[PDB]
Amino acid sequence: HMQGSLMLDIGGTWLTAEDRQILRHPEVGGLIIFARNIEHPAQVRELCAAIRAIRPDLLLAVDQEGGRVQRLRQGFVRLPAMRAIADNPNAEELAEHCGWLMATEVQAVGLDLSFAPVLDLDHQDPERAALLAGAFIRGMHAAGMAATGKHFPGHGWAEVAIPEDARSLEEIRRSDLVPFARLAGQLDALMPAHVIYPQVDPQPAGFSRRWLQEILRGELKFDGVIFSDDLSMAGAHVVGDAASRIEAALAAGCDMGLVCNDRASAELALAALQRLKVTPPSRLQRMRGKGYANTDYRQQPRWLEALSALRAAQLID
Ligand SMILES: [Zn+2]
Repeated sequence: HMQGSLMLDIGGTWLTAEDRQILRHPEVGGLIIFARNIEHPAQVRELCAAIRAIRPDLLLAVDQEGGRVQRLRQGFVRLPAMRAIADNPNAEELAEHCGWLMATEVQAVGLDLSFAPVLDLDHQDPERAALLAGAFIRGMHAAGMAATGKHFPGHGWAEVAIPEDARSLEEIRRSDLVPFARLAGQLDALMPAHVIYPQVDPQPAGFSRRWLQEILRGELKFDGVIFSDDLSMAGAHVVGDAASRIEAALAAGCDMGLVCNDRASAELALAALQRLKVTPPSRLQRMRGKGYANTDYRQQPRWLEALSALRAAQLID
């Protein structure tokens, strides 16, 4: 009866028979790719095509995670870092161009969305930081891509258990919350922090009805997609299982559970969704990219004009 979906990953650069089978379950709604799955844009495009032949409705995401190493031969477009963009007189335009460039290439290789490091708002003048991230978001949207931020509500220092942050809500409100409050009406999706704020709630933000429903949906009026944090944590030696955690995440109001780097865990989370007979959240297809896969994107005028602006500003070449 209830609503939810799973986002998972694969181990390699091409699909296994096991991947093909698990992709057919309708409770699987997403796939994310990482460096280990990427050889070059051409192989990424062909991989996305193979997945869409199984499931045209999958949301396909690439995690950029602060640069993916060595896209040297026919690689992905190299974009300036946001700190370099900020120190220009036309930083807002340049951030727009960067978001449009990244989103245009990502969808040209058949993906729906990118998890971009500039939209990690708590691991980055903060009002100017919000302004430049908003401009990056306009570029992404102009290319037809939905924009994901993290980590709500914010915690960018250190902790091997799960971090706890002892600040009041009014102290969080006047600090880490401010980027989110400002981009909430512009972001299409958010990922929560793997942090407990005991002054506010005893559960991590990603399993807290109070963080997700009362502060985020209520106070911040956010109506986009809530991704869970990583419900597998493969290698961290946690106890509990991806199956109990995805139940906990959907209970709190997550739309889609992420189970990365642990196929065993993804299968347990999937069995959990099957028993629930979940159907996809009505929100979910907001993340579908309006762009399309193609190979001529680098010869288009808007692409060459975006690069010319970056170059005039001294940022590339
Ligand atoms: Zn963060």
